[PDB]
Amino acid sequence: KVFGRCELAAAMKRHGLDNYRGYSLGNWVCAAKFESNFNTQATNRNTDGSTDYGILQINSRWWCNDGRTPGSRNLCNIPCSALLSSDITASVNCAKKIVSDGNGMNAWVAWRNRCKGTDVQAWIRGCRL
Ligand code: NA
Repeated sequence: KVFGRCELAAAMKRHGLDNYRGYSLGNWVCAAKFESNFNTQATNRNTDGSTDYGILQINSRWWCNDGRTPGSRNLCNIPCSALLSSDITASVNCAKKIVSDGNGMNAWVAWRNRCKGTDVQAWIRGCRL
């Protein structure tokens, strides 16, 4: 599913992301935009052989099982296919683990390069929240 901006904000808020580990809701929407274009089915293969999946481009080396990533962990205890669904639950609950890990939202490179330090409340402006 390709979300609308405010539709995703609302969904993110419903799953408890607004101010999760202190990151305002706009940070999460911004990260989603630039990681996936709001497209739950987004997949991208990396040079190391891991793949990143879903709206929040969660990585196979550490967080989900895809069967083709050697020596990898599955720290979210999910098949990576769970991360492509129109229901964002598994993506959100895995992302809560990731942001907890110690580097905060810096884990999402596109957050660090395109959202960190910017006016991220613009991402939620206009929405009925
Ligand atoms: Na894995």
